[PDB]
Amino acid sequence: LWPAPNEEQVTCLKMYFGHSSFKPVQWKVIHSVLEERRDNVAVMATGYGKSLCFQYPPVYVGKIGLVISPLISLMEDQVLQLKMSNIPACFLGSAQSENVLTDIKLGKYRIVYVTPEYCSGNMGLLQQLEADIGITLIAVDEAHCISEWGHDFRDSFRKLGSLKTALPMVPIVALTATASSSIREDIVRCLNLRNPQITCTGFDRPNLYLEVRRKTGNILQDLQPFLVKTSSHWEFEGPTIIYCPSRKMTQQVTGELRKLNLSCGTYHAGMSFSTRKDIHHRFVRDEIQCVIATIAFGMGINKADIRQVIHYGAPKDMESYYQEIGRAGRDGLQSSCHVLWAPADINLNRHLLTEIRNEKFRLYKLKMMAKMEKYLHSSRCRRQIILSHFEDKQVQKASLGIMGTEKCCDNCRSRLDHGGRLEVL
Ligand SMILES: Nc1ncnc2c1ncn2[C@@H]1O[C@H](COP(=O)(O)OP(=O)(O)O)[C@@H](O)[C@H]1O
Ligand SMILES: [Cl-]
Repeated sequence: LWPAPNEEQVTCLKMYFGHSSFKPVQWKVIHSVLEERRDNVAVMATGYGKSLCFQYPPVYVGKIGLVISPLISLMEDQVLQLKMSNIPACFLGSAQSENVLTDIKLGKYRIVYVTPEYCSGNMGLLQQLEADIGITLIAVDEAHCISEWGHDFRDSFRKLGSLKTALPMVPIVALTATASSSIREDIVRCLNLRNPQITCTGFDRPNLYLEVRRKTGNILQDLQPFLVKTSSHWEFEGPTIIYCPSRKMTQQVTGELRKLNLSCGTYHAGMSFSTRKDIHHRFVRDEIQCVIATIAFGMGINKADIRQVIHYGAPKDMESYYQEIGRAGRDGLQSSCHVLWAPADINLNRHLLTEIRNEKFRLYKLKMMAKMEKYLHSSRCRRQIILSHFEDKQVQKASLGIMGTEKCCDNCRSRLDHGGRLEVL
């Protein structure tokens, strides 16, 4: 099996990350990378704690961890989070001053974030860091982008195959969002991984109740059920994210909420570092109750006690949907995730697909639209449908205790209300 962490390892976790213990799969990955120096492909679900797997090992041994990712604003967010935890880190690119390069060469930075493009164009730097400081691990986030069948293919990822040539002694952790075998096979081949440890957290978030409801024709009438009149004003029942498919719909939703004097903020791709910091401050401290968002990552919506998620409009696809609802209930307490949709929603509109150029991509949008619509229309357990997608296999109901109970999803709750059976075994 896997040996337990030692005292020094647990002390370092507490000192720098604020956690009393590792989660099981975090430990499997960290032990494998840190103590067995083994390549890893790790599938980690929402809010499990994926970042610890590449941030912890270089902090523990005092060397460099290289993190490769296309998501620049997210890397900036992570650098700030690390700095606030007394861990030095930086985002290294072309614009960087000469002096930051010398600081990295002297080992100032425990975690170095780079884009795929920067990484591919500076292998000599990495070899110098490897020889002078030592690289504990290379983390490739979004590693599915190196696959054509990963549907987010990035040509910038193709040249990551040189990593194992240039740095044969350095273990690579590849992080991906589903347990798909065809994606895993492409990651292993394109990253030249050697006998990697494969791990999967599984995907369930049992404290997230799932519900789907049709739009009624007016924004306030749609959102009213989620509101409570505390004497003198309206409020959401608790902290809420409303996901919208476009900035235009975001502005529509925001205008209606301001008719009720509800405190809210918006959250979009492209917001400055200072803007994302300010939203993070206001949301965490509950100075705004609701964030209306067109993106599902970044510090702005990083809050432990989000009680309600509302998709205002059909979600884009199962993967975006899962990541979006996963921002809810990070504290483990009960939360709800509601989709409000109509057949006319833009994410269900096949007539918008006629003008996209790539046939293989358009067939994917078609299949994903079809899958999302089938989910939204279903009378069956919502949680089973989602879990089956991410496991890449039919998940059977009652492989999990939440499934089939009143808190599982609207369709399970309805079947129980209509004299259904409660699966004592
Ligand atoms: N070992 C741990 N014990 C408790 N909480 C943890 C642990 N590791 C990570 N977390 C928490 O998990 C949450 C999600 O971490 P994050 O890096 O956002 O995960 P992801 O990016 O996988 O959603 C954060 O609240 C983080 O503090
Ligand atoms: Cl829509």
